[PDB]
Amino acid sequence: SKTIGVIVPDITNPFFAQLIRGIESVLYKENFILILCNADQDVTREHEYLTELIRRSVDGFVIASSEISNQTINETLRAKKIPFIVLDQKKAEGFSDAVLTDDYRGGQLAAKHLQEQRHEQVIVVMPPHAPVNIQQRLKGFCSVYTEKVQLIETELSKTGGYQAVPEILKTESTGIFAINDEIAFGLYRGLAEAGKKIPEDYSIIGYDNVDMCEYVSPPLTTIAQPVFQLGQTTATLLLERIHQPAKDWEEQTLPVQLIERFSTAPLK
Amino acid sequence: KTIGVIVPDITNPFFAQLIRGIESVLYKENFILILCNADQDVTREHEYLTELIRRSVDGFVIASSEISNQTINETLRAKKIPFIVLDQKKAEGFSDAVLTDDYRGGQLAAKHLQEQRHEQVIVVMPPHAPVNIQQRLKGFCSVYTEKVQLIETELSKTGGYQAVPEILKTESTGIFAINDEIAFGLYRGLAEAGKKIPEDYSIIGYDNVDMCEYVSPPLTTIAQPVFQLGQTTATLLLERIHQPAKDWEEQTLPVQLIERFSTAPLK
Ligand SMILES: OC[C@H]1O[C@H](O)[C@H](O)[C@@H]1O
Ligand SMILES: OC[C@H]1O[C@H](O)[C@H](O)[C@@H]1O
Repeated sequence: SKTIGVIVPDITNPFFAQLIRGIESVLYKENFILILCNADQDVTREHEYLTELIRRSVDGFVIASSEISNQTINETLRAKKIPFIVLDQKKAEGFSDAVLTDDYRGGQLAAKHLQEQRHEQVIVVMPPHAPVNIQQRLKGFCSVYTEKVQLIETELSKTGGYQAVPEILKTESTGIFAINDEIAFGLYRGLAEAGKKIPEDYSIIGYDNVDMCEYVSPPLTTIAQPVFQLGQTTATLLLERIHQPAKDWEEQTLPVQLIERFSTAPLK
Repeated sequence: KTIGVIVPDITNPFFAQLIRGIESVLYKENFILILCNADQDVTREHEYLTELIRRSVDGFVIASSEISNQTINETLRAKKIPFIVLDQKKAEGFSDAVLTDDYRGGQLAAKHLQEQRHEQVIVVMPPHAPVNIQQRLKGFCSVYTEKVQLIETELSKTGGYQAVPEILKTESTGIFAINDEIAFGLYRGLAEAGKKIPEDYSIIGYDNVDMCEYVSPPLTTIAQPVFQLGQTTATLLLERIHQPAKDWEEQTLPVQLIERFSTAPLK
Protein backbone atom coordinates (compact mmCIF):
# COMPACT_ATOMS: atom_id res chain seq x y z
CA SER A 1 0.00 0.00 0.00
CA LYS A 2 2.98 2.36 0.66
CA THR A 3 1.14 4.27 3.41
CA ILE A 4 2.66 6.22 6.32
CA GLY A 5 0.55 7.31 9.36
CA VAL A 6 1.46 10.67 10.87
CA ILE A 7 0.22 11.54 14.34
CA VAL A 8 0.70 15.14 15.45
CA PRO A 9 -0.88 17.27 18.21
CA ASP A 10 -2.51 19.65 15.73
CA ILE A 11 -2.18 21.15 12.24
CA THR A 12 -3.19 24.71 13.03
CA ASN A 13 0.11 25.49 14.73
CA PRO A 14 2.36 26.57 11.83
CA PHE A 15 5.09 24.47 13.52
CA PHE A 16 3.28 21.18 12.84
CA ALA A 17 2.13 22.28 9.42
CA GLN A 18 5.77 22.80 8.39
CA LEU A 19 6.68 19.46 9.98
CA ILE A 20 4.12 17.84 7.72
CA ARG A 21 5.52 19.60 4.60
CA GLY A 22 8.97 18.33 5.58
CA ILE A 23 7.63 14.77 5.77
CA GLU A 24 5.49 15.14 2.64
CA SER A 25 8.55 16.29 0.70
CA VAL A 26 10.31 12.99 1.32
CA LEU A 27 7.28 10.70 0.97
CA TYR A 28 6.24 12.21 -2.42
CA LYS A 29 9.50 11.22 -3.99
CA GLU A 30 8.93 7.55 -3.11
CA ASN A 31 5.18 7.42 -3.87
CA PHE A 32 4.20 7.02 -0.19
CA ILE A 33 0.89 8.48 0.92
CA LEU A 34 0.49 10.36 4.23
CA ILE A 35 -2.33 9.31 6.55
CA LEU A 36 -3.02 12.36 8.67
CA CYS A 37 -4.06 12.11 12.28
CA ASN A 38 -4.03 15.28 14.32
CA ALA A 39 -4.95 14.48 17.86
CA ASP A 40 -6.85 17.73 18.61
CA GLN A 41 -9.72 16.67 16.30
CA ASP A 42 -10.20 13.38 18.19
CA VAL A 43 -12.70 14.85 20.66
CA THR A 44 -13.44 11.58 22.44
CA ARG A 45 -12.28 11.35 26.04
CA GLU A 46 -9.99 8.38 25.56
CA HIS A 47 -8.75 9.03 22.04
CA GLU A 48 -10.81 6.32 20.38
CA TYR A 49 -9.79 7.40 16.92
CA LEU A 50 -6.10 7.38 17.78
CA THR A 51 -6.29 3.90 19.34
CA GLU A 52 -8.10 2.61 16.25
CA LEU A 53 -5.70 4.34 13.87
CA ILE A 54 -2.57 3.01 15.54
CA ARG A 55 -4.02 -0.51 14.87
CA ARG A 56 -4.32 -0.10 11.06
CA SER A 57 -1.92 -2.09 8.90
CA VAL A 58 0.19 0.72 7.41
CA ASP A 59 3.78 0.52 6.33
CA GLY A 60 4.96 2.87 9.07
CA PHE A 61 4.10 5.53 11.67
CA VAL A 62 5.54 8.91 12.60
CA ILE A 63 4.50 9.66 16.23
CA ALA A 64 4.84 13.20 17.47
CA SER A 65 1.99 13.10 20.09
CA SER A 66 2.32 11.86 23.71
CA GLU A 67 -1.30 10.56 23.44
CA ILE A 68 0.12 7.34 21.96
CA SER A 69 1.39 5.36 24.94
CA ASN A 70 4.48 3.18 25.13
CA GLN A 71 2.17 0.34 26.19
CA THR A 72 0.00 0.87 23.10
CA ILE A 73 3.10 0.94 20.91
CA ASN A 74 4.41 -2.37 22.30
CA GLU A 75 1.11 -4.22 21.90
CA THR A 76 0.37 -2.94 18.37
CA LEU A 77 3.43 -1.88 16.42
CA ARG A 78 6.34 -3.78 18.05
CA ALA A 79 4.14 -6.87 18.26
CA LYS A 80 3.26 -6.58 14.54
CA LYS A 81 6.76 -5.43 13.47
CA ILE A 82 5.38 -2.15 12.11
CA PRO A 83 8.20 0.34 12.07
CA PHE A 84 7.80 3.76 13.67
CA ILE A 85 9.70 6.86 14.72
CA VAL A 86 9.05 9.36 17.54
CA LEU A 87 9.76 13.02 17.93
CA ASP A 88 8.69 16.25 19.50
CA GLN A 89 6.05 15.80 22.29
CA LYS A 90 6.38 12.00 22.09
CA LYS A 91 9.11 10.98 24.49
CA ALA A 92 11.52 8.24 23.30
CA GLU A 93 12.06 5.19 25.49
CA GLY A 94 15.31 4.39 23.61
CA PHE A 95 14.34 1.21 21.71
CA SER A 96 13.16 3.07 18.67
CA ASP A 97 14.16 5.62 16.18
CA ALA A 98 13.73 9.26 17.25
CA VAL A 99 14.63 12.73 15.98
CA LEU A 100 14.89 15.43 18.64
CA THR A 101 15.77 19.06 18.53
CA ASP A 102 17.92 20.58 21.19
CA ASP A 103 15.30 21.98 23.60
CA TYR A 104 17.69 22.23 26.47
CA ARG A 105 20.20 24.34 24.59
CA GLY A 106 17.34 26.51 23.19
CA GLY A 107 16.29 27.32 26.74
CA GLN A 108 19.90 28.22 27.57
CA LEU A 109 20.09 30.60 24.58
CA ALA A 110 16.83 32.28 25.58
CA ALA A 111 18.14 32.78 29.10
CA LYS A 112 21.48 34.09 27.76
CA HIS A 113 19.73 36.58 25.61
CA LEU A 114 17.57 38.03 28.42
CA GLN A 115 20.69 38.22 30.61
CA GLU A 116 22.59 40.11 27.84
CA GLN A 117 19.62 42.55 27.82
CA ARG A 118 20.02 42.85 31.62
CA HIS A 119 16.62 41.53 32.68
CA GLU A 120 16.67 40.42 36.30
CA GLN A 121 13.04 39.47 36.81
CA VAL A 122 11.53 37.27 34.15
CA ILE A 123 8.49 35.16 33.53
CA VAL A 124 8.38 31.87 31.71
CA VAL A 125 4.97 31.21 30.18
CA MET A 126 4.24 27.54 29.51
CA PRO A 127 1.63 24.77 29.74
CA PRO A 128 1.03 22.65 32.82
CA HIS A 129 2.18 18.98 32.77
CA ALA A 130 4.25 19.93 29.80
CA PRO A 131 5.59 17.36 27.32
CA VAL A 132 9.20 16.44 28.06
CA ASN A 133 10.67 18.34 25.11
CA ILE A 134 8.96 21.50 26.30
CA GLN A 135 9.92 20.91 29.92
CA GLN A 136 13.54 20.69 28.76
CA ARG A 137 13.34 24.31 27.57
CA LEU A 138 12.53 25.45 31.08
CA LYS A 139 15.25 23.11 32.44
CA GLY A 140 17.82 24.58 30.04
CA PHE A 141 16.63 28.08 30.87
CA CYS A 142 17.13 27.52 34.63
CA SER A 143 20.49 25.76 34.03
CA VAL A 144 22.09 29.18 33.33
CA TYR A 145 19.69 31.86 34.63
CA THR A 146 20.35 32.61 38.31
CA GLU A 147 18.12 35.68 38.87
CA LYS A 148 14.35 35.76 39.71
CA VAL A 149 12.16 33.57 37.50
CA GLN A 150 8.43 33.17 37.77
CA LEU A 151 6.40 30.49 36.05
CA ILE A 152 2.93 31.18 34.62
CA GLU A 153 1.04 28.15 33.33
CA THR A 154 -1.34 28.55 30.50
CA GLU A 155 -2.61 26.66 27.47
CA LEU A 156 -0.04 26.05 24.71
CA SER A 157 -1.79 28.29 22.21
CA LYS A 158 -2.40 31.90 21.16
CA THR A 159 -5.45 32.07 23.47
CA GLY A 160 -3.23 30.77 26.24
CA GLY A 161 -0.67 33.57 25.90
CA TYR A 162 -3.55 36.07 25.72
CA GLN A 163 -5.12 34.74 28.91
CA ALA A 164 -1.75 34.97 30.75
CA VAL A 165 -1.52 38.73 30.30
CA PRO A 166 -3.61 39.77 33.32
CA GLU A 167 -1.40 37.79 35.69
CA ILE A 168 1.80 39.14 34.10
CA LEU A 169 0.62 42.70 34.58
CA LYS A 170 0.43 42.08 38.35
CA THR A 171 4.16 41.16 38.51
CA GLU A 172 7.43 43.16 38.60
CA SER A 173 8.88 41.22 35.65
CA THR A 174 10.42 42.94 32.62
CA GLY A 175 11.25 40.01 30.30
CA ILE A 176 9.11 37.10 29.20
CA PHE A 177 10.16 33.73 27.75
CA ALA A 178 7.19 32.37 25.82
CA ILE A 179 7.68 28.64 25.46
CA ASN A 180 6.38 28.77 21.92
CA ASP A 181 5.73 31.46 19.29
CA GLU A 182 1.94 30.95 19.48
CA ILE A 183 2.00 31.84 23.19
CA ALA A 184 4.12 34.88 22.32
CA PHE A 185 1.56 36.03 19.74
CA GLY A 186 -1.08 35.79 22.47
CA LEU A 187 1.04 37.95 24.75
CA TYR A 188 1.41 40.54 22.00
CA ARG A 189 -2.38 40.80 21.65
CA GLY A 190 -3.09 40.97 25.38
CA LEU A 191 -0.33 43.46 26.03
CA ALA A 192 -1.60 45.62 23.13
CA GLU A 193 -5.10 45.68 24.71
CA ALA A 194 -3.48 46.89 27.88
CA GLY A 195 -1.53 49.64 26.06
CA LYS A 196 1.80 48.07 27.02
CA LYS A 197 4.64 48.39 24.59
CA ILE A 198 7.09 45.76 23.32
CA PRO A 199 9.99 46.05 23.94
CA GLU A 200 9.65 49.36 25.83
CA ASP A 201 7.48 47.84 28.59
CA TYR A 202 8.17 44.12 28.09
CA SER A 203 10.91 42.23 26.33
CA ILE A 204 9.66 39.00 24.87
CA ILE A 205 11.45 36.00 23.41
CA GLY A 206 9.59 33.17 21.75
CA TYR A 207 10.34 29.66 20.57
CA ASP A 208 10.18 27.96 17.11
CA ASN A 209 10.74 30.70 14.57
CA VAL A 210 7.51 30.10 12.75
CA ASP A 211 7.03 32.28 9.67
CA MET A 212 4.68 34.72 11.43
CA CYS A 213 7.56 35.93 13.67
CA GLU A 214 8.55 38.44 10.94
CA TYR A 215 4.94 39.69 10.44
CA VAL A 216 4.07 40.67 14.01
CA SER A 217 4.99 44.08 15.45
CA PRO A 218 7.63 44.21 16.51
CA PRO A 219 9.29 41.24 14.75
CA LEU A 220 9.69 38.46 17.33
CA THR A 221 13.06 37.39 18.73
CA THR A 222 12.92 33.66 19.06
CA ILE A 223 14.72 30.31 19.13
CA ALA A 224 14.67 28.66 15.75
CA GLN A 225 13.89 24.96 15.37
CA PRO A 226 14.76 23.41 11.99
CA VAL A 227 11.26 22.05 11.52
CA PHE A 228 11.23 21.46 7.78
CA GLN A 229 14.47 19.58 8.19
CA LEU A 230 13.09 17.74 11.21
CA GLY A 231 10.21 16.51 9.02
CA GLN A 232 12.56 15.49 6.20
CA THR A 233 14.95 13.66 8.52
CA THR A 234 12.09 11.90 10.35
CA ALA A 235 10.55 10.56 7.12
CA THR A 236 13.95 9.62 5.75
CA LEU A 237 14.82 7.54 8.77
CA LEU A 238 11.43 5.85 8.75
CA LEU A 239 11.61 4.92 5.09
CA GLU A 240 15.06 3.47 5.80
CA ARG A 241 13.58 1.08 8.34
CA ILE A 242 10.74 0.18 6.00
CA HIS A 243 13.35 -0.81 3.42
CA GLN A 244 15.67 -2.58 5.90
CA PRO A 245 13.60 -3.60 8.96
CA ALA A 246 16.51 -4.80 11.06
CA LYS A 247 18.67 -1.63 11.00
CA ASP A 248 19.94 -0.18 14.27
CA TRP A 249 17.86 2.19 16.38
CA GLU A 250 18.89 5.75 15.60
CA GLU A 251 18.32 8.83 17.70
CA GLN A 252 19.54 12.18 16.31
CA THR A 253 19.34 15.66 17.81
CA LEU A 254 19.11 18.67 15.46
CA PRO A 255 20.55 21.99 16.65
CA VAL A 256 18.69 25.25 17.39
CA GLN A 257 19.80 28.93 17.31
CA LEU A 258 18.76 32.36 18.55
CA ILE A 259 17.19 34.68 15.98
CA GLU A 260 17.44 38.20 17.23
CA ARG A 261 14.78 40.58 15.99
CA PHE A 262 13.10 43.52 17.65
CA SER A 263 11.05 42.26 20.56
CA THR A 264 13.69 42.68 23.28
CA ALA A 265 15.67 45.62 24.53
CA PRO A 266 18.22 46.30 27.27
CA LEU A 267 16.66 47.17 30.58
CA LYS A 268 17.31 50.90 31.01
CA LYS B 1 -12.29 3.25 4.77
CA THR B 2 -10.31 6.06 3.16
CA ILE B 3 -10.83 9.60 1.92
CA GLY B 4 -8.20 11.40 -0.12
CA VAL B 5 -8.07 15.16 0.52
CA ILE B 6 -6.29 17.34 -1.97
CA VAL B 7 -5.58 20.93 -0.85
CA PRO B 8 -3.21 23.57 -2.19
CA ASP B 9 -1.21 23.71 1.06
CA ILE B 10 -1.80 22.96 4.74
CA THR B 11 0.53 25.78 5.86
CA ASN B 12 -2.22 28.22 5.01
CA PRO B 13 -4.34 28.36 8.14
CA PHE B 14 -7.43 28.47 5.93
CA PHE B 15 -6.65 24.96 4.63
CA ALA B 16 -5.66 23.71 8.10
CA GLN B 17 -9.10 24.73 9.37
CA LEU B 18 -10.82 23.20 6.34
CA ILE B 19 -9.15 19.88 7.15
CA ARG B 20 -10.30 20.21 10.74
CA GLY B 21 -13.88 20.61 9.54
CA ILE B 22 -13.51 17.53 7.32
CA GLU B 23 -12.03 15.53 10.16
CA SER B 24 -14.83 16.38 12.59
CA VAL B 25 -17.05 14.29 10.35
CA LEU B 26 -14.56 11.63 9.12
CA TYR B 27 -12.99 10.75 12.46
CA LYS B 28 -16.31 9.93 14.18
CA GLU B 29 -17.22 7.66 11.22
CA ASN B 30 -13.81 5.98 11.48
CA PHE B 31 -12.45 7.08 8.11
CA ILE B 32 -8.74 7.43 7.27
CA LEU B 33 -7.71 10.82 5.82
CA ILE B 34 -5.01 10.75 3.17
CA LEU B 35 -3.55 14.19 2.78
CA CYS B 36 -2.11 15.58 -0.42
CA ASN B 37 -0.64 19.08 -0.45
CA ALA B 38 -0.90 19.79 -4.13
CA ASP B 39 1.66 22.61 -3.76
CA GLN B 40 4.43 20.18 -3.03
CA ASP B 41 4.22 18.16 -6.27
CA VAL B 42 6.64 20.17 -8.37
CA THR B 43 7.35 17.45 -10.96
CA ARG B 44 6.92 18.36 -14.62
CA GLU B 45 4.00 15.94 -15.08
CA HIS B 46 2.55 16.25 -11.52
CA GLU B 47 3.36 12.54 -11.21
CA TYR B 48 2.44 12.38 -7.49
CA LEU B 49 -1.01 13.84 -8.07
CA THR B 50 -1.56 11.28 -10.89
CA GLU B 51 -0.27 8.45 -8.68
CA LEU B 52 -2.59 9.58 -5.84
CA ILE B 53 -5.73 10.18 -7.87
CA ARG B 54 -5.45 6.67 -9.23
CA ARG B 55 -5.61 5.14 -5.75
CA SER B 56 -8.61 2.99 -4.76
CA VAL B 57 -10.25 5.07 -2.02
CA ASP B 58 -13.83 5.47 -0.91
CA GLY B 59 -13.79 9.04 -2.02
CA PHE B 60 -11.98 12.25 -2.83
CA VAL B 61 -12.27 15.81 -1.62
CA ILE B 62 -10.78 18.05 -4.27
CA ALA B 63 -10.03 21.67 -3.42
CA SER B 64 -7.23 22.05 -5.97
CA SER B 65 -7.55 22.99 -9.60
CA GLU B 66 -4.53 20.76 -10.34
CA ILE B 67 -6.83 17.79 -10.79
CA SER B 68 -8.33 18.24 -14.26
CA ASN B 69 -11.86 17.28 -15.17
CA GLN B 70 -10.46 14.89 -17.71
CA THR B 71 -8.41 13.16 -15.01
CA ILE B 72 -11.53 13.00 -12.86
CA ASN B 73 -13.75 11.67 -15.63
CA GLU B 74 -11.33 8.99 -16.76
CA THR B 75 -10.15 7.98 -13.29
CA LEU B 76 -12.87 8.70 -10.75
CA ARG B 77 -16.11 8.60 -12.75
CA ALA B 78 -15.05 5.52 -14.73
CA LYS B 79 -14.19 3.69 -11.46
CA LYS B 80 -17.27 5.01 -9.66
CA ILE B 81 -15.28 6.61 -6.87
CA PRO B 82 -17.41 9.45 -5.51
CA PHE B 83 -15.90 12.91 -5.09
CA ILE B 84 -16.75 16.50 -4.27
CA VAL B 85 -15.14 19.77 -5.40
CA LEU B 86 -14.69 23.07 -3.58
CA ASP B 87 -12.64 26.24 -3.34
CA GLN B 88 -10.06 26.49 -6.14
CA LYS B 89 -11.63 23.57 -8.01
CA LYS B 90 -14.50 24.90 -10.12
CA ALA B 91 -17.70 22.86 -10.08
CA GLU B 92 -19.64 21.87 -13.16
CA GLY B 93 -23.21 20.51 -13.03
CA PHE B 94 -22.33 16.85 -12.78
CA SER B 95 -20.66 16.74 -9.42
CA ASP B 96 -21.32 17.73 -5.88
CA ALA B 97 -19.74 21.03 -4.76
CA VAL B 98 -19.65 23.31 -1.74
CA LEU B 99 -18.92 26.95 -2.55
CA THR B 100 -18.59 30.15 -0.61
CA ASP B 101 -19.91 33.40 -1.99
CA ASP B 102 -16.68 34.91 -3.36
CA TYR B 103 -18.47 37.53 -5.48
CA ARG B 104 -20.49 38.89 -2.58
CA GLY B 105 -17.35 38.83 -0.43
CA GLY B 106 -15.61 41.10 -2.88
CA GLN B 107 -18.64 43.37 -2.93
CA LEU B 108 -18.68 43.49 0.90
CA ALA B 109 -14.96 44.46 1.05
CA ALA B 110 -15.63 47.17 -1.52
CA LYS B 111 -18.70 48.46 0.27
CA HIS B 112 -16.69 48.70 3.47
CA LEU B 113 -13.89 50.74 1.81
CA GLN B 114 -16.56 52.97 0.19
CA GLU B 115 -18.29 53.55 3.56
CA GLN B 116 -14.78 54.43 4.86
CA ARG B 117 -14.66 57.08 2.07
CA HIS B 118 -11.81 55.67 0.03
CA GLU B 119 -11.89 56.68 -3.64
CA GLN B 120 -8.57 55.36 -5.00
CA VAL B 121 -8.07 51.71 -4.12
CA ILE B 122 -5.83 48.79 -4.92
CA VAL B 123 -6.52 45.06 -5.07
CA VAL B 124 -3.61 42.77 -4.37
CA MET B 125 -3.94 39.32 -5.84
CA PRO B 126 -2.24 36.41 -7.66
CA PRO B 127 -2.01 36.27 -11.47
CA HIS B 128 -4.17 33.73 -13.36
CA ALA B 129 -6.09 33.37 -10.15
CA PRO B 130 -8.26 30.41 -9.33
CA VAL B 131 -11.79 31.10 -10.33
CA ASN B 132 -13.14 31.43 -6.82
CA ILE B 133 -10.48 34.12 -6.07
CA GLN B 134 -11.04 35.86 -9.39
CA GLN B 135 -14.67 36.27 -8.34
CA ARG B 136 -13.59 38.37 -5.39
CA LEU B 137 -12.07 40.85 -7.79
CA LYS B 138 -15.21 40.77 -9.94
CA GLY B 139 -17.41 41.47 -6.93
CA PHE B 140 -15.12 44.25 -5.70
CA CYS B 141 -15.09 45.96 -9.11
CA SER B 142 -18.93 45.77 -9.31
CA VAL B 143 -18.77 48.48 -6.64
CA TYR B 144 -15.53 50.26 -7.52
CA THR B 145 -16.19 50.66 -11.28
CA GLU B 146 -13.24 53.04 -11.70
CA LYS B 147 -10.12 54.11 -9.71
CA VAL B 148 -9.15 50.45 -8.96
CA GLN B 149 -5.56 49.42 -9.53
CA LEU B 150 -4.52 45.75 -9.56
CA ILE B 151 -1.19 44.62 -8.08
CA GLU B 152 -0.29 41.07 -8.99
CA THR B 153 1.77 39.04 -6.59
CA GLU B 154 2.10 35.60 -5.11
CA LEU B 155 -0.76 34.32 -2.92
CA SER B 156 1.24 34.37 0.32
CA LYS B 157 2.76 36.52 3.01
CA THR B 158 5.96 37.01 0.98
CA GLY B 159 3.75 38.06 -1.98
CA GLY B 160 2.05 40.77 0.03
CA TYR B 161 5.44 41.91 1.33
CA GLN B 162 6.83 42.07 -2.24
CA ALA B 163 3.85 44.17 -3.41
CA VAL B 164 4.46 47.07 -1.04
CA PRO B 165 6.95 48.94 -3.23
CA GLU B 166 4.38 49.09 -6.01
CA ILE B 167 1.70 50.25 -3.61
CA LEU B 168 3.94 53.08 -2.42
CA LYS B 169 4.16 54.45 -5.99
CA THR B 170 0.37 54.91 -6.29
CA GLU B 171 -2.04 57.46 -4.85
CA SER B 172 -4.29 54.74 -3.41
CA THR B 173 -5.48 54.90 0.19
CA GLY B 174 -7.42 51.64 0.59
CA ILE B 175 -6.20 48.11 -0.16
CA PHE B 176 -8.12 44.90 -0.56
CA ALA B 177 -5.84 41.92 0.09
CA ILE B 178 -7.37 38.94 -1.61
CA ASN B 179 -6.48 36.84 1.39
CA ASP B 180 -5.27 37.39 4.95
CA GLU B 181 -1.83 35.98 4.19
CA ILE B 182 -1.27 38.73 1.58
CA ALA B 183 -2.52 41.27 4.15
CA PHE B 184 0.02 40.16 6.70
CA GLY B 185 2.69 40.66 4.06
CA LEU B 186 1.38 44.20 3.51
CA TYR B 187 1.68 44.88 7.25
CA ARG B 188 5.36 43.81 7.31
CA GLY B 189 6.25 45.81 4.20
CA LEU B 190 4.39 48.95 5.17
CA ALA B 191 6.02 48.82 8.68
CA GLU B 192 9.43 48.70 6.97
CA ALA B 193 8.56 51.70 4.79
CA GLY B 194 7.47 53.71 7.85
CA LYS B 195 3.79 53.70 6.91
CA LYS B 196 0.95 53.33 9.36
CA ILE B 197 -2.29 51.28 9.27
CA PRO B 198 -4.93 52.65 9.19
CA GLU B 199 -3.50 56.17 9.26
CA ASP B 200 -1.74 55.95 5.89
CA TYR B 201 -3.41 52.83 4.42
CA SER B 202 -6.71 51.15 5.23
CA ILE B 203 -6.46 47.38 4.62
CA ILE B 204 -9.16 44.69 4.33
CA GLY B 205 -8.26 41.02 3.99
CA TYR B 206 -10.18 37.83 3.20
CA ASP B 207 -10.71 34.50 5.14
CA ASN B 208 -10.82 35.55 8.83
CA VAL B 209 -7.93 33.23 9.87
CA ASP B 210 -7.08 33.16 13.64
CA MET B 211 -4.05 35.40 13.18
CA CYS B 212 -6.28 38.38 12.17
CA GLU B 213 -6.78 38.97 15.90
CA TYR B 214 -3.08 38.98 16.70
CA VAL B 215 -1.65 41.45 14.19
CA SER B 216 -1.47 45.14 14.88
CA PRO B 217 -3.90 46.59 14.17
CA PRO B 218 -6.31 43.63 14.26
CA LEU B 219 -7.28 42.94 10.70
CA THR B 220 -10.71 43.69 9.17
CA THR B 221 -11.58 40.96 6.75
CA ILE B 222 -14.25 38.88 5.02
CA ALA B 223 -14.92 35.69 7.02
CA GLN B 224 -15.32 32.39 5.23
CA PRO B 225 -17.10 29.78 7.36
CA VAL B 226 -14.22 27.41 6.79
CA PHE B 227 -14.77 24.76 9.52
CA GLN B 228 -18.37 24.43 8.39
CA LEU B 229 -17.22 24.32 4.74
CA GLY B 230 -15.09 21.33 5.83
CA GLN B 231 -18.06 19.69 7.58
CA THR B 232 -20.54 20.13 4.79
CA THR B 233 -18.07 18.88 2.18
CA ALA B 234 -17.41 15.67 4.13
CA THR B 235 -21.12 15.24 4.75
CA LEU B 236 -22.08 15.54 1.08
CA LEU B 237 -19.35 13.02 0.10
CA LEU B 238 -20.45 10.39 2.60
CA GLU B 239 -24.03 11.01 1.48
CA ARG B 240 -23.03 10.14 -2.11
CA ILE B 241 -21.18 7.09 -0.82
CA HIS B 242 -24.26 5.62 0.81
CA GLN B 243 -26.46 6.76 -2.04
CA PRO B 244 -24.55 6.92 -5.33
CA ALA B 245 -27.64 7.79 -7.45
CA LYS B 246 -28.22 11.00 -5.45
CA ASP B 247 -28.91 14.03 -7.65
CA TRP B 248 -25.81 16.25 -7.80
CA GLU B 249 -25.88 18.84 -5.00
CA GLU B 250 -24.21 22.31 -5.32
CA GLN B 251 -24.54 24.46 -2.12
CA THR B 252 -23.04 28.01 -1.86
CA LEU B 253 -22.19 29.03 1.80
CA PRO B 254 -22.45 32.65 3.04
CA VAL B 255 -19.63 35.10 3.90
CA GLN B 256 -19.45 38.30 5.91
CA LEU B 257 -17.52 41.29 7.01
CA ILE B 258 -15.65 41.12 10.30
CA GLU B 259 -14.84 44.70 11.18
CA ARG B 260 -11.74 45.23 13.38
CA PHE B 261 -9.27 48.17 13.32
CA SER B 262 -7.31 48.08 10.08
CA THR B 263 -9.47 50.57 8.23
CA ALA B 264 -10.57 54.11 9.01
CA PRO B 265 -12.50 56.84 7.26
CA LEU B 266 -10.37 58.72 4.81
CA LYS B 267 -9.90 62.27 6.08
O1 LIG C 1 5.11 25.35 18.80
C1 LIG C 1 4.55 24.06 19.01
C2 LIG C 1 5.38 23.44 20.04
O2 LIG C 1 4.89 22.15 20.51
C3 LIG C 1 5.84 21.20 20.01
O3 LIG C 1 6.38 20.30 20.96
C4 LIG C 1 6.93 21.90 19.18
O4 LIG C 1 8.26 21.59 19.52
C5 LIG C 1 6.67 23.41 19.24
O5 LIG C 1 7.53 24.25 20.01
O1 LIG D 1 -6.46 31.73 1.89
C1 LIG D 1 -6.07 30.80 0.89
C2 LIG D 1 -7.05 31.16 -0.12
O2 LIG D 1 -7.03 30.34 -1.33
C3 LIG D 1 -8.24 29.59 -1.32
O3 LIG D 1 -8.90 29.57 -2.57
C4 LIG D 1 -9.11 30.00 -0.13
O4 LIG D 1 -10.50 30.23 -0.46
C5 LIG D 1 -8.39 31.13 0.61
O5 LIG D 1 -9.05 32.43 0.49
